[PDB]
Amino acid sequence: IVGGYTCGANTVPYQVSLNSGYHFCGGSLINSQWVVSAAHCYKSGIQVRLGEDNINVVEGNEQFISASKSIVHPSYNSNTLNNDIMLIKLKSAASLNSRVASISLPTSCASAGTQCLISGWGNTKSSGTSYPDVLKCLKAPILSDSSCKSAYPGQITSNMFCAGYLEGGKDSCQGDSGGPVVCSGKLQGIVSWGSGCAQKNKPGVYTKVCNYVSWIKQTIASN
Ligand SMILES: [Ca+2]
Repeated sequence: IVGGYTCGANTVPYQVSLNSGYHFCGGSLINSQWVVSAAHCYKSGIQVRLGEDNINVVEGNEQFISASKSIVHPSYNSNTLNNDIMLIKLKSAASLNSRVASISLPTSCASAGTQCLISGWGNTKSSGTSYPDVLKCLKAPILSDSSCKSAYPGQITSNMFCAGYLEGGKDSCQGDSGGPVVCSGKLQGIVSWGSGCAQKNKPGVYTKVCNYVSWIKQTIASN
């Protein structure tokens, strides 16, 4: 997260870190056994880490649970990043509490102008590299489809939306991939892509979760 703030320990209780020897992506806990992340975060050997703040220190509220299976969206295209969504099932159910909690799926799509919370452990610089160890947060509005398409001609599908600031300076970044965009207590987006980070006229692009609720519910119900 570039141009954000330190969230505060366990203030984003649905935020997970995906770990394969090291943090490589974020995710969102949507019930006791399932995490939603980006399809481009797919790999084998995933451990889901819940209750994290400093991802380099065991602080006492963590739960570490290995994934039993990952399910990439059947229509995911890794070239265009269309349908950039994946489900991860935990080998055992997480113990839900005030610091480890699921986030609700949307009942309706969120509109341009809606304020959302984006979070993650990704790079905090737009040029160069600095990875925080504590969770970072950014409040950002959803942008209009027209401004999104104008920023990224030929690249924005009906399964994507832009959020952030056209002036630059505030954005998600590398390492935030797969993490949540939450608006009015609903998971509306997944950190997907962008051209660099926090660059003028290149806002963050996010997977439009409301298009996938039926797929998510049906997949969970049979897996
Ligand atoms: Ca920790």
